[PDB]
Amino acid sequence: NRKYPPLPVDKLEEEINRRMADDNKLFREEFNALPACPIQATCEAASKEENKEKNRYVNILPYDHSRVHLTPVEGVPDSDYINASFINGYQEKNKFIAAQGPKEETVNDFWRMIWEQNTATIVMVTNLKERKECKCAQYWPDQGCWTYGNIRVSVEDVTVLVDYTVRKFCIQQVGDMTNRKPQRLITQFHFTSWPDFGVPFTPIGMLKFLKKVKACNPQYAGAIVVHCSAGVGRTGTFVVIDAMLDMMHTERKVDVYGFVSRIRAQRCQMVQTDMQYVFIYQALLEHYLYGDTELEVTSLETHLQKIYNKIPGTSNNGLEEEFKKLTSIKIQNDKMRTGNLPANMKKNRVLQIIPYEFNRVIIPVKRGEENTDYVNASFIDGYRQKDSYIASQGPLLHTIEDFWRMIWEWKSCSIVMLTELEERGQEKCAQYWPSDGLVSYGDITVELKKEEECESYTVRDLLVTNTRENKSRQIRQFHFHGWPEVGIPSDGKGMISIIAAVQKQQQQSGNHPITVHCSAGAGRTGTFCALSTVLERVKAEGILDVFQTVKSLRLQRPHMVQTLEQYEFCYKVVQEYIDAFSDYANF
Repeated sequence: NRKYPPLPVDKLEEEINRRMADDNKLFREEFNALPACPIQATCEAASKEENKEKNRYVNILPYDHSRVHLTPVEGVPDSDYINASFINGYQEKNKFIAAQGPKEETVNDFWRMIWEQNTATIVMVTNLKERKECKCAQYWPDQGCWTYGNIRVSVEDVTVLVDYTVRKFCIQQVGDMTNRKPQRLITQFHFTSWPDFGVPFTPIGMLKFLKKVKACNPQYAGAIVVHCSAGVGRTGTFVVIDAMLDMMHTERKVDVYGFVSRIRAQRCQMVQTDMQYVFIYQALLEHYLYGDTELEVTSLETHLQKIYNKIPGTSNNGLEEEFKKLTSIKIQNDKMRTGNLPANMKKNRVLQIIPYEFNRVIIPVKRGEENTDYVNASFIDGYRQKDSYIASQGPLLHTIEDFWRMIWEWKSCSIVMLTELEERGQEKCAQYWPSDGLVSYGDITVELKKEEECESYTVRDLLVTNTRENKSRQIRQFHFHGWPEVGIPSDGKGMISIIAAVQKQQQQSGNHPITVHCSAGAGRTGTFCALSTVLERVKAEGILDVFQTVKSLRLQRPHMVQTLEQYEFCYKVVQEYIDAFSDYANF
């Protein structure tokens, strides 16, 4: 096709911008211009009456020339069929299997394919359910061992992170004492962060996911099995990103149109929607613009020398270079509608800092009052859990009741306050806790039980009672006093201590969303969220990605880490934490 030729990388950003314009106008044309199939193909086996219960959809059928054949089972007619196809990589034939997520009745067939194909790696790009609709049968055990036909599957390990879960299994074909085959270590990469509507708010999760898959797949293994529900949409997105990253590295070009066309010779509808197609381009651009910003702790000193000094041939340091990339990202004005409604405008401290719709913190509608579901607060992904933080403005006098309804609704047991009530003679936050005894805000009563005074913060033990529900909760407020009226704290000691105190409270109260606020709920709030995530990850892995941590916050709530000095403070605290606990093994 001469209308969608390969794109050199230096025109990738410009072309994405043009193709994204007028509501993805030229991207939709491009996607709609994909061939259904560039070759003459048949689906005789897939269409056989005897195989009908083995397919999720009558119109998603593997082609005869590219289908994955199961070995015939003696006495079982039609036992050679599974809904799965071989798929080429950039330069490698049949690198992948694109498979349907098994149905209950094809779980055994799915495992037999994995065994027969010598597969080491399974890539799952669907949740089991979307809105109580089953997308995929759970084909793995949660603990111990289960036998699926003649394939014994034993749980080895499970690692849960915010964007994906990695599960290790020991598998073995059993049932023949005269032919005991050796066990195989299988790794399942489960992408859990694709939302039910739209695409991930950032492509970095998908790029990190792909990196781990590639690093883990061993020599001698057969095709990597990639599946979603139908095995064409998100499955196609994964395979095409992998191939196009290779093309970018080898040719300094991408050809998404050409590559998607090519793999459609092997399986119908690979990349099933315009939004999946656009997300491929977004992931390639993410890689091209930012590359790998993860640092092993032993690389941090070298990185900080770069960050804090002038970039040669420029008038900026590395900190300014990184910060300019963060501020160059677009605030999505069409996603900030609810906070901008006339009835909600007075509930916001700062017009430009209001939630995006996709992660806005929704509260119960009070009685029969419209626009009463709104608070200026956003759910933020952490290191291990989705919605780890509520990034909230500090309440106004007239939003304290809404603030408490939010805390109660979302089960927060940790409140982090990163402002004084007044700074530089300006009101920054309304007092929402009692200085002594009891205070009431609608259905929520708040009693002060204990105070402790730490070096940089006060801890207030609050007994919080919903008087409608007749239920009480112990909620701890961490009131940070270490933030100066101008600039940033002189050191990270206070920030490190308050993050540790919150982590302690979370561990013993059930790891509910942490309510984090300053005044407008972006600058200091963003710094606390960024550092809670970075310190948890550095402790777990000895890796830090300050740049992508802050970038993801900017994509979840406007101005998270609002200023250059706040961004500087993120690096200063991480450096101090590592230097303080330098003998910690993972570093």
